[PDB]
Amino acid sequence: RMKQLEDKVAELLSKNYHLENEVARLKKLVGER
Amino acid sequence: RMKQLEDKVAELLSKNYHLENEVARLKKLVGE
Repeated sequence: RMKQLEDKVAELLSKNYHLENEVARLKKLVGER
Repeated sequence: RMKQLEDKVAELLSKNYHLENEVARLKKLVGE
């Protein structure tokens, strides 16, 4: 279960980084928009 | 160490939800 928890943290950091990248992308669209 | 990893998941999933909600709002502003 420890390795499961570890993998879930890896997974969530990656998802959050993706979402941060999206927020940045959309903020960029807002500017030019 | 179990507790540490559990609390990290709680923390990151909360953050995830905040970020998802911000993306949702921005997408509606821009038209996605």
